[PDB]
Amino acid sequence: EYPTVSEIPVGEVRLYQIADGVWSHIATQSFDGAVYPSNGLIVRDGDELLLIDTAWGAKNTAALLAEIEKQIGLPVTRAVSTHFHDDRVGGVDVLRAAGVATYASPSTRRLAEVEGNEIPTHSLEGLSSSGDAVRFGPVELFYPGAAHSTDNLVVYVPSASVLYGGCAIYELSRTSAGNVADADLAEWPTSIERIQQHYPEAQFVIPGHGLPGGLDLLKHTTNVVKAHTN
Ligand SMILES: O=c1cc(CP(=O)(O)O)c2c(F)cc(F)cc2o1
Ligand SMILES: [Zn+2]
Ligand SMILES: [Zn+2]
Ligand SMILES: [Zn+2]
Repeated sequence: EYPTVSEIPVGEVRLYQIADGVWSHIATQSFDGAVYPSNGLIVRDGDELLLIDTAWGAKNTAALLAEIEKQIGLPVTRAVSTHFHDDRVGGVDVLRAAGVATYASPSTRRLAEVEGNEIPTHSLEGLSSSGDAVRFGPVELFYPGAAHSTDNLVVYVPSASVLYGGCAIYELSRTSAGNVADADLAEWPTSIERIQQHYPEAQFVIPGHGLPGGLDLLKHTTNVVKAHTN
């Protein structure tokens, strides 16, 4: 019942209710003749919504906003990008044009600027050191340390026991690392262990791409990263 690539054309977005007041958004993007799905998160905050990550591009992100307005009907007042790559910040300009306040760590903002990517407007404080956590509306933001990228953040929704790992956490069906050009392979398993230590009660774990599961997605990602290292 989780949407797959065969069921979403590039340009369209699906929403999937994970728990009360928590959704993932699913879009697709083409790259080198392959089509990949990509996840982000939506968290209700009273009568408004917190968005986690763009839908990987301007067109997808415009469709994401339209699908949120149609299905949920609450305003997206803030958005957090969890690292500087295009599947997390691609579409920030669309969000900003729609009146969404876009946020990222100062680390992410700097890496986005170096990359020539779109740059979230606001800077998130309190996330500079591995193990740092801050409350942000209905979620906790956690910097586990370098993994998929040096700046990657994860997001926890305490009310729903939902852990969003972003691209630092792989789905079970992904058995090879793939693209790790900006990764810290040496630190990635240590950063995953910080996530496991901080969120042992998580019931749902959402990877950056593909199917949700439980906490065994953390050990899975460590296994894949260590195999790639060797
Ligand atoms: O599932 C993915 C998703 C992405 C984006 P990211 O690496 O930031 O998650 C991706 C990519 F951009 C290039 C590639 F060659 C493979 C990829 O595989
Ligand atoms: Zn990335
Ligand atoms: Zn990704
Ligand atoms: Zn595995």
